[PDB]
Amino acid sequence: MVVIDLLIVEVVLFIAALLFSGFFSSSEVALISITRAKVHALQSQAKALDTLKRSTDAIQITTLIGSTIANVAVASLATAIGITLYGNLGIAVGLVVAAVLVLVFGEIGPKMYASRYTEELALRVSRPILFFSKLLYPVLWVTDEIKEWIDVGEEEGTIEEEERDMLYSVLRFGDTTAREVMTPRVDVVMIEDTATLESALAIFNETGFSLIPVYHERIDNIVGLLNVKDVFSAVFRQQTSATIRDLMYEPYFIPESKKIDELLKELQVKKQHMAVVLDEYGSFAGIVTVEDMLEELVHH
Amino acid sequence: VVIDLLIVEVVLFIAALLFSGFFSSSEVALISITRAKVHALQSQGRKGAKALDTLKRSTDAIQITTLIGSTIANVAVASLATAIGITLYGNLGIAVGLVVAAVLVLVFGEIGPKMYASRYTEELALRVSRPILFFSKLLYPVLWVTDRIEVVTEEEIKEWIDVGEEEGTIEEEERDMLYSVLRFGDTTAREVMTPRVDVVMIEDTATLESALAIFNETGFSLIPVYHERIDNIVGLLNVKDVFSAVFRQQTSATIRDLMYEPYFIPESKKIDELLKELQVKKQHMAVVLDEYGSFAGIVTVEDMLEELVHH
Repeated sequence: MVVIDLLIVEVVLFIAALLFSGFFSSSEVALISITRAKVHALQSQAKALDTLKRSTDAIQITTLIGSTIANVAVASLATAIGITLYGNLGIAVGLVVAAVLVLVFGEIGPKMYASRYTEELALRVSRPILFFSKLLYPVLWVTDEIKEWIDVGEEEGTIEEEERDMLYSVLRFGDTTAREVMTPRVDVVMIEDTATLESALAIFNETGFSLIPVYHERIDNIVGLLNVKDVFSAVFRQQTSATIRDLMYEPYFIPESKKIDELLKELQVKKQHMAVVLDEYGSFAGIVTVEDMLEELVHH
Repeated sequence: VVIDLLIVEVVLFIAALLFSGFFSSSEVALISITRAKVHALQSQGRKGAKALDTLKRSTDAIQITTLIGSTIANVAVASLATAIGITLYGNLGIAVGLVVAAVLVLVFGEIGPKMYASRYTEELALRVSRPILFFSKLLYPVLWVTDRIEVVTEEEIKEWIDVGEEEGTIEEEERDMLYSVLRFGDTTAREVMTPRVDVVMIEDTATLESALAIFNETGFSLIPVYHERIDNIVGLLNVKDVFSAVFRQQTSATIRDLMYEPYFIPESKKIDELLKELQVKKQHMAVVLDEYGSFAGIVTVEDMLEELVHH
């Protein structure tokens, strides 16, 4: 080695470390700032961005470690370059200059400019941040009664006794879970992802339903939902190669602990109306229709 | 000497790592404390708090003051870890100083101190309120520089439902309950709050004998309390407690002694959340503030259920 050689190796490592911090700091801003619905439309038109968005906090962990390690090195290198140039006072010089640059070009700067060009930057840093996350994945693994309250309201003038019954259901609506209102697996209708469109139409008429699940060689592995309008329109327009895998649309899975009040709001946002349910092990449990949720309100 | 300067850097290293914990832990706790909770602290005779409000008015300043601090502090941790490191392990010490500083700053300077903020967001805020406020005053030039540098369609529900009615996934009979339940969740407190102007309150300095006059004149059972201005709500006063007092007061307790801290909420609190949150607290009224921390109205459980029942 040599003094000049090492210093030039350090300055390029110092220059590269600063540029790496900007990529990590600006990536969080662009990653999180993206609107959820806009991400789905782009995905339909990315796939890694949707993967990282599944765990919003995961993006924060990966980026945090990236920016922190990058900025530590900027100081580490500049203060080695600092002392080999100005002596013990070089740690002060290195601390001053490395501190100024990490803010200007390493954290403050890139965060602001990420909102201006948030579109292109978000997609460009989707894949690499997803690669770093897989590298930083092991560390991430380490991170990992009622009548009393109401009767009082009426006495305080808060509630009117006429509006008591309706209140009761609104409370039982939030407390109710998907496991209670759903339909059990044993009684659910199903069609495999490898079946002729003619057979689905039979199922659609024998049972009469419009959305029948699509399992994948196993009752536990649901891979899509099949609308009857998609099948009836497929056999009519003779498509020599028209399998269920094409017509099925990816479902929206939920846990058994999901409250039905949230489910109903979300389903009408995503233009869907049936939801698939999974258990703690990731198997298949049932299906909740908007009708199933409101059945308790219909029977009072 | 070599040994005495290595002793100066090892303590400054420990200190620099503590600052990054101060800036990092304070950043999490301060932003997460809801502005409705900050309003409660000021009227509570709480330590600091009055400073905690000054910072909450600017959401950028809190992010700049914590970023600038934790950055300079983390650069200092590394600058000192390589200074100590390079003297201990030659030119390989620049590498050890990068590893030790980067693994400690994350664990004990950024990630770890964030954990204490989540569990203790309130007390940490009042303990770090004033400090971050004089850091902002001296970081003023950069802050000015950074400031200079800086769909619920009615038809969608109808079509979406009728599409469901066609699928059989929804029923036509159950349309009303569905159209209403959607409006219930998407309704804010503002839309159901009795406006500030029409609210009847009692100043905390008033007499219990005067409170009774208000309870009878209006007929309400619970009337808010405003410490100095109508913009301010410091508590709610139940008539049942005022009557029991005047009957056997003896000590003549004032409003501040008999009132109770309200449930402050923002104008945006979806009533769907407000109902479950209020009935869990066994409380049925909720004061409603605004972004600037003023007073804007109140919400009772009937208000949230009125439009739904009458519809």
